[PDB]
Amino acid sequence: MLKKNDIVEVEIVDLTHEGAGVAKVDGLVFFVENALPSEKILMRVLKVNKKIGFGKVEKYLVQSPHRNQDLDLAYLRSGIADLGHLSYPEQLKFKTKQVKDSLYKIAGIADVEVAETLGMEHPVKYRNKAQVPVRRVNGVLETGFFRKNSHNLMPLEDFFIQDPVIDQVVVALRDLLRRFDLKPYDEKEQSGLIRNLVVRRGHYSGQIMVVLVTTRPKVFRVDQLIEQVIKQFPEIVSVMQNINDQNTNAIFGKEWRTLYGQDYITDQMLGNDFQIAGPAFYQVNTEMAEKLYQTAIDFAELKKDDVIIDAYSGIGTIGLSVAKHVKEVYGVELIPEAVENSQKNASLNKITNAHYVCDTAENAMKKWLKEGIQPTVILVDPPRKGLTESFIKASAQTGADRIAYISCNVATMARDIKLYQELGYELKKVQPVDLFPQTHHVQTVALLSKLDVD
RNA sequence: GGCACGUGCU
Ligand SMILES: Nc1ncnc2c1ncn2[C@@H]1O[C@H](CSCC[C@H](N)C(=O)O)[C@@H](O)[C@H]1O
Ligand SMILES: [Zn+2]
Repeated sequence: MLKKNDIVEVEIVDLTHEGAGVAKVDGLVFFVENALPSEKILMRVLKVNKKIGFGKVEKYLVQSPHRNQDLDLAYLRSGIADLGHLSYPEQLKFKTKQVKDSLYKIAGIADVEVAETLGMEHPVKYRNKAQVPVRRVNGVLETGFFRKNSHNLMPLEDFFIQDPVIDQVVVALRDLLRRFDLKPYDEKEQSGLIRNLVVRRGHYSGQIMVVLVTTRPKVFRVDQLIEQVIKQFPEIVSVMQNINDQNTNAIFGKEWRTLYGQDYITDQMLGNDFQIAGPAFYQVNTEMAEKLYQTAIDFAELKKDDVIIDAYSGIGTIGLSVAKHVKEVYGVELIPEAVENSQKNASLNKITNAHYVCDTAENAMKKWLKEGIQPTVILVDPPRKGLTESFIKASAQTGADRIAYISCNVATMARDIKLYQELGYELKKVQPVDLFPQTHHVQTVALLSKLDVD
């Protein structure tokens, strides 16, 4: 048949959503990491199931003219920048094409124009949050990253796609942790203290939250450590602790503590102040997220009498940025620390017509329906699993004219759009936005409406 | 190998 270590010549014909590398050998589809369309390779077979996968490039016979040859990127490719080996112009085209192909294949839609993916002018150094594991390598505490489905620390200081100030803070903390003899975590032994660093920095404000993810609550001399990090980075307004005593892949455990300062940072979006807790969600590309939100707000054509639902509201960024131009805003968020942020953020921006609830989107929608709230627009911003059929049905029963769907996954978006079409909402506009350059993640704004005029 | 309600997308 074909055996688990064979070398065979193959032509790469397509890219998967995740940035492999599609070939056909014998009868089977193979996924090859770091292989682009139009390339001819010798492929080393890693794994043979029926009727899929998986190979590795042994040799390039012909390379793609769109391949980025940067060796520094090539080390990041599996961990940080999934698509860094493809040129930026082709990353955008690839993301546009995926949206088109999803709407066609899954929802039957071919009659609607999908705009060209809106790209970032300087598609680098954009992330406002870093999550970095801390491990012992050759008896020395090292920071870096993990590759896909691996737990072997790849040392790294320059993360390519994050705020260089965050890189500096991580390195400074790495060196400080060494100077205070704090032991790093070891997954094999379950020994040590420091598991992870999470560092968030406001894109406009520059304010920094450091999170130390530890196995135990007591961190010897941590207050003296903090005094010194604050001295080199006065922008740090918050140092949090998160305790994770389990042996799991999850970064955070249940318990949070405040070690210094506040339990939030403040950053600006669309000219408003937002407080952001450690466990709350905040878009990591603040620049492009503004364009994403502005796109959705423009799609919605909000007027002074509109009633908006901001579902999957987070810290209230979308809803609060429109509440002064609108009659009422109703929002729902699952994470309590984010809902508490959104309530404070309303007060903070002198907003009196926002109503945030801590629930599941689906049974908040059900409550608002039973309470007789009459929304005219529904803004949704779900995670990758999309909306539940229960939410879609319920949102539609309100009779809201416009729905503005912000997606981070085209497969689930297209599924949900299909059901909205069945319920009388026509897909009107689609604008992909590149929130995560150099990665496989695609972000889309869709406008669905039941008005023939839009 | 992953993902979405024993096949559907990747
Ligand atoms: N079933 C659910 N109901 C309500 N919120 C949910 C949820 N599942 C996930 N969430 C939350 O929904 C958000 C998805 S990301 C969007 C957040 C926000 N609109 C912003 O862009 O800033 C996160 O805040 C996540 O914690
Ligand atoms: Zn994805």
